[PDB]
Amino acid sequence: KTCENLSGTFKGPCIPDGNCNKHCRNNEHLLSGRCRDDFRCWCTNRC
Repeated sequence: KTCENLSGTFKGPCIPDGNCNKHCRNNEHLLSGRCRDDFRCWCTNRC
């Protein structure tokens, strides 16, 4: 896969709404696009 980190508690947050995939995928259009803060999702893209 490509550069992926979990957005949330560990290694950088994002958004507390829980809509992870739609976030990284809609605005940034990543590969896994799993963006949250209060919640934890892995966004994947090429760094």
